[PDB]
Amino acid sequence: PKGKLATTVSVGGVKASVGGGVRVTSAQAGAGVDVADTIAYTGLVAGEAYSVSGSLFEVADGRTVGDAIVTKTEQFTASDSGAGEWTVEFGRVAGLEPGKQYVVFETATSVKDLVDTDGDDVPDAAQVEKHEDPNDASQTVVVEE
Ligand SMILES: [Ca+2]
Repeated sequence: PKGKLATTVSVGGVKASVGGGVRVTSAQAGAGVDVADTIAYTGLVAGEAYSVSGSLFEVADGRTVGDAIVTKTEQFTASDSGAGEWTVEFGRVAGLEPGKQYVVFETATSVKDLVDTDGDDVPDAAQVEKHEDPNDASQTVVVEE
């Protein structure tokens, strides 16, 4: 099993655009904003449960800065095809700062062992797929100054 995650962050129901992120006003940041993330997954094991942890990180100069602003973990089930979409809802996120940018990272970890890593034909490790791209605009929230 070898899969891929793609992510698209959403704020106030606005999806980050492929080349544009999603913008929030300084006042909205101060009030708190509802953040969600849609994970497009492929090559997961059909019908299997995955523990998905998402983090929102401050990003500057192409790196995450400090500990995540928020983290959320929940369980999802993979579609019958092993490909599909899951939506993580972070709730209202506070403390995003004017003029700063934030990025969503996601990691999916199968509840069951599904990967043979030593070659004895027995599954010994979870399938783990992750999307942790600090420069991915589709995962990026930008707060106006
Ligand atoms: Ca093995």
